[PDB]
Amino acid sequence: PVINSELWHACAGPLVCLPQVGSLVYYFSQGHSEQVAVSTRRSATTQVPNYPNLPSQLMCQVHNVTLHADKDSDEIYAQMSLQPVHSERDVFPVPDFGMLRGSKHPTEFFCKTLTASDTSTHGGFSVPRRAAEKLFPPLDYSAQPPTQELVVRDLHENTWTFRHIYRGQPKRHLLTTGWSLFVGSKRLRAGDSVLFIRDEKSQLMVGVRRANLPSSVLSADSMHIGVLAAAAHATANRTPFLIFYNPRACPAEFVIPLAKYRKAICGSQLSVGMRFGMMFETEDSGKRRYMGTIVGISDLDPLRWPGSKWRNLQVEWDEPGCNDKPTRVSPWDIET
Amino acid sequence: PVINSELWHACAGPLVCLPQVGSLVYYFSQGHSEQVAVSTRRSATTQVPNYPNLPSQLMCQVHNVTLHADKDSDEIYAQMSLQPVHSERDVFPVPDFGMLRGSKHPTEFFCKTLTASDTSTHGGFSVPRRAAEKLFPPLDYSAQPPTQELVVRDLHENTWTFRHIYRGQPKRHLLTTGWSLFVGSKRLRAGDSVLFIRDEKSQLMVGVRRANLPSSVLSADSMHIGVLAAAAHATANRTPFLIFYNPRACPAEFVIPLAKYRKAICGSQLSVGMRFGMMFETEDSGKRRYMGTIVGISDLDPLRWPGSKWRNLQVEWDEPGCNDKPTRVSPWDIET
Ligand SMILES: [Cl-]
Ligand SMILES: [Cl-]
Ligand SMILES: [Cl-]
Ligand SMILES: [Cl-]
Repeated sequence: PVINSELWHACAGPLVCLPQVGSLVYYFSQGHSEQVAVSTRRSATTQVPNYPNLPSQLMCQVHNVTLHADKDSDEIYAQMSLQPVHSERDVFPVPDFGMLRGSKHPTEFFCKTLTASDTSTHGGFSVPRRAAEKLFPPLDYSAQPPTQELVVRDLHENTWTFRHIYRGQPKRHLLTTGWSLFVGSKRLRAGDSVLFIRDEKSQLMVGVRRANLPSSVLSADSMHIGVLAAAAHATANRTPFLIFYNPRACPAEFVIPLAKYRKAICGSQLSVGMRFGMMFETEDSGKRRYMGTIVGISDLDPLRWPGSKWRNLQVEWDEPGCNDKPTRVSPWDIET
Repeated sequence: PVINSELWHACAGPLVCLPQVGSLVYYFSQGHSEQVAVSTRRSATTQVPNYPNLPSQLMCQVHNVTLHADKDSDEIYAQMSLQPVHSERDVFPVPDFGMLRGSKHPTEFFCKTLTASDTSTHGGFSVPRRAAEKLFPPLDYSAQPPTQELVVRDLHENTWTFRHIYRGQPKRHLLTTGWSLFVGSKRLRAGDSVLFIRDEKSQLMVGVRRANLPSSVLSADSMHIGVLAAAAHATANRTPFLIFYNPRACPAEFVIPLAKYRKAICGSQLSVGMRFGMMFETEDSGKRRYMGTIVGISDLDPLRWPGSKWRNLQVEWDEPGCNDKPTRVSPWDIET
């Protein structure tokens, strides 16, 4: 049974764009370690060894990309198989990878943070008008309650019926019967998000994000050492290595399409003082451009990773707000 | 709040004997990988790199041993901090480690596989006579039901009262009220084991073993590579590295006290044709000696680990039974 790519993408976030299979990429060991530190709640220790043969940006070809979701937690991540390429001799032509499909977000969707009344025993889930009119089939507004049943599929192949009703003073679109069963069964709370989409097959699907336990196989350090050693050993032998990317836990993508890297680096010219826009995901899974200024250009970590493009742009924001946005970003993160 | 060492040891198994803090040990990277393969359901890949500086038996000093248990699963394991020592200069004297306590099993205990009637809504838990008389306070056998309430502590600091009753035709010691609450709350099934002990403080405690989900942080390979790289990097720098040992999942101890290694190796003399006894844990957490014959003495893995003492004795058993016992063992596993 095959995992729904679009719902996976809706859940992943609007800015998530995965490398295509068969494509060249740059793999940034520092970005990898960052994702591991999040998962490990502890940062990459000072001791992790030197790998002289492992560059800060390792050109690979994508052997495979697969999409995963956990049925109890709703954790999602992609597994990518990357082979480092040192010359054209290391590069499988793209046809050798068979037919590929795009990694696309659904164009019809909505996403909402759950309120307290979305999760209360009575009250139901309130749907915004435009979302109900775009995503649900049209109601018979002459019915004494206008109402219908929606059959919705989740990312784990389970089906759920929700009663969709239009009532109240003022009238509101609500999901009632079956909604509280979903909330109960999945242990959703206020603060979590729920998303509805139509996929390419016009299937009505539903996805979940959860707001805000250590491994007892390997120490945090060994996991951090293993990240580095697997890449260094793959580089030496030109063998495939498998990375995981969790787009809800990962602070920044660390597998960067060559085309994206080139547009940002090779052609461009960046300076301290420069103005720039960076896209951020918004609460309803939209995108919003935030402006700032480059205030420095320098190595994130001059000792371990000299000259690394990873997070080498020190930036300040026009609207810092709660000091939400990162103080360092990478050249491929900005537009101008 | 401090984890009960004896109950931890009762749960761990009768043959489990951990290295003392401050002590010298040999660390067997191959044994480590074996434990990781169990946890990973996939074995150490062919590709894991050569580490010329990492010997098959790495002398370390034990910096620390701590005991852990998971409250939902009842998984238990120990974390050991090991520093490789290359000369006497690398060795902290033992007093520098402060007061140490022994790692001892409780002398008063019992363990039972749960039956179907141990887990049925009625029926209760049947306790063997000798176990009830040794572990529970004496009953008033003149009472119309002889009965008492036992206050029992689990490994996670939770308290449980069980009603202990003596009734039936024939009379049986049973745990009734509160037992089914325990079974329900902990999701125990027939096949799982339950253990009761008195600790050093004469506290009545209860432990659980369960009969018969992959990491999405790091690939199986990287975890296997990390095991090797952490040890090799600790060896080069003489720095501490932290290993986990799960005694219910680990096929053989891979951190071997120097004293145990020496008795088995340095003094001894082993031959093909030789008879030997090896201890195995029994169902009621007793120990049973099994006899066999050494049928070969040779490297487990001559290519990657030449001359390694790890699982270098090929053995046949007097009673193979279901082909339960390992076909290779290590010199420190046998007596003669
Ligand atoms: Cl490095
Ligand atoms: Cl380039
Ligand atoms: Cl090796
Ligand atoms: Cl020795």
